[PDB]
Amino acid sequence: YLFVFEWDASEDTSIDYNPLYKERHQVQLLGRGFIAGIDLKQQKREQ
RNA sequence: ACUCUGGUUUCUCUUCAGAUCGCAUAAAUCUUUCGCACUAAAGAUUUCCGUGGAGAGGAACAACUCUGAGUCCAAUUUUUUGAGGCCUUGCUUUGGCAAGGCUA
Repeated sequence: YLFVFEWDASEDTSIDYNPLYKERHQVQLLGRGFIAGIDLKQQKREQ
């Protein structure tokens, strides 16, 4: 109301102190959908 | 149910495309804005990767699939009947016509 080949940590976004946005509560999709590439047994463990 | 067009594939040449021409994303020049410009935004122009529409030429085989075109009802409800004969009046184009009353 009022050369550097790496990327610096000051360029980061989503540094927001919100209880709703840090824990964004991702979906699991009826226990049937899977996130691609991440290991399926590990996804069945972390559900 | 009988016949006549139109093929597919590949190569090359010439035109049009601000259509997500490309369900992906490059490089150069100029101007402006600030930093002090690879770690930066906007505008304009240009170069390369290669594509869709149309037309023309070539040559390898299939010729009529497809796209077209030329080529069983008689019995209510319609097409298997209620059909034909008589009289009066206006005109008779003296053949009969129009209206009404009849018999079947």
